[PDB]
Amino acid sequence: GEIQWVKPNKETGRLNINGPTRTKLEPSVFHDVFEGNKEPAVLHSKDPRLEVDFEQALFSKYVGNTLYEPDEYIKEAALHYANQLKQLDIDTSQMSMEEACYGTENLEAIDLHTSAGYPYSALGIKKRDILDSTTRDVSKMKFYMDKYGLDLPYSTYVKDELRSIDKIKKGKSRLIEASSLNDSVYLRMTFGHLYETFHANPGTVTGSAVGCNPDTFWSKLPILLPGSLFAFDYSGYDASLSPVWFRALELVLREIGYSEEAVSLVEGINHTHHVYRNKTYCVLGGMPSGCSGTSIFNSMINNIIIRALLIKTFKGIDLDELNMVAYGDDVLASYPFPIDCLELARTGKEYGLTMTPADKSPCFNEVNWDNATFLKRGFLPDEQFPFLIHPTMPMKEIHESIRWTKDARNTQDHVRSLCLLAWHNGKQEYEKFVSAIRSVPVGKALAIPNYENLRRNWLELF
RNA sequence: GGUCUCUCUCGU
RNA sequence: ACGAGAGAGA
Ligand SMILES: Nc1ccn([C@@H]2O[C@H](COP(=O)(O)OP(=O)(O)OP(=O)(O)O)[C@@H](O)[C@H]2O)c(=O)n1
Ligand SMILES: [Mg+2]
Ligand SMILES: [Mg+2]
Ligand SMILES: [Zn+2]
Repeated sequence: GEIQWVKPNKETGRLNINGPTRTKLEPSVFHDVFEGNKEPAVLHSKDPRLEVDFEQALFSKYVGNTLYEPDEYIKEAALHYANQLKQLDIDTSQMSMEEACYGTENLEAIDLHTSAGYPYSALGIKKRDILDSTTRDVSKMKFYMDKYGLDLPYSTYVKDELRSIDKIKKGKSRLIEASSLNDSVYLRMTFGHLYETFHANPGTVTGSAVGCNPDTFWSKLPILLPGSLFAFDYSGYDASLSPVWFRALELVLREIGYSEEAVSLVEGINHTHHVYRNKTYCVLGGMPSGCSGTSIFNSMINNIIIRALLIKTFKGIDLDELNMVAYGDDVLASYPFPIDCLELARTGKEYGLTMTPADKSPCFNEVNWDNATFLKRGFLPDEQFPFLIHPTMPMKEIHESIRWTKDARNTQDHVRSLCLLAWHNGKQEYEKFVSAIRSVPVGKALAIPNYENLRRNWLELF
């Protein structure tokens, strides 16, 4: 991805979009009980913690575009992936606006607790003023689609979240592109059935982990992914995507049966307009992260990416022996022979992609179940039943979360959630985490889950 | 102050 | 089942 132009809002006639500049994150009562190295991300340009210009740091992620049209590796890759998807028999028919707005069994309803985007957000119009859970009224929605139409600009806000100190010093906060409700609706109508299929089928046919539940999914993955593991990270995936991957996405969609009107919508996320503050800017390439389908399309593109890299980097690849599961840019994959990722990475560079050793190691090492991670979790066989696999969120990560809150009112819920993540690491580590939580007055006021209950509730899932 | 997923909690 | 809230992940 690459910023094509920037114009003031006077010149484009776009309403300014300003977001908050103060973090809602405050240190929790456990801040000094656990060690951690993250803080609230830089939200404002005059943040004393800065060491670089903010805005230039924020937008440096648009590293530019290499390929615009599919070469022959990418084509072959798209087709292999699309043929794989066909057995799922995705219903390419348009989803009704009522189902799109208000949801189904395999698609959650549009979030009514979340902004409505351009232009409503500047007009004081919330999602709740157009949609109603109980009514399932679609009438005002239709009315607004007509008034403001589609392809409305994304609103750019900075994400309020904890970031490692290095990224705070270097102003590398993340940006989210707040969709217009109109585009969300329309994209859900076009692909809601695809969404439903993906959510209902995490695994190696979708090649996706969206919809997965780590407690139960981590036990399938060594069966789903037989042979030699490989994995890596992308640096700035969404923005690093060149238009070719959107061309590629299109070919997959066509091949599984989408109408050209349906397929045409891809170009409207490949080429987007964004309002950040008082300006309008144009982005060519790059997933507008915040659009409907972000996760699924990233996952799909990722599947295309992996195949294309493999048959370009190596001789005699059999794509049919490829297994992979993607969650956006997060990948875990296997093949009957070990795959050298340093070379995949060299090839990816030519495509504008930046690929780094699993977990930000210094170098590309062997990936095995003992050191693999996916969705930040490790893989740890249960000592009693070794075919049942724990997803292990590292305690260091759990320590970062607990040291802050955005509202201490919900402390109880927060610590409980962490415990649900922590116990997988084992009895000894878990009680250590609990005893440290207990070491402080608020901590002694909290209901903390009993370990063996957690374990036995885990086992009962199977 | 986005798209989504998973899980938990509290209600009726 | 329907409502509200939270955490986590991409
Ligand atoms: N809160 C998030 C996090 C991630 N993503 C999507 O998932 C991809 C991968 O996210 P991640 O690997 O966690 O971050 P990067 O964007 O690769 O890294 P950076 O922090 O450098 O931007 C992104 O490209 C983005 O499209 C997202 O939509 N929302
Ligand atoms: Mg990445
Ligand atoms: Mg990973
Ligand atoms: Zn443009």
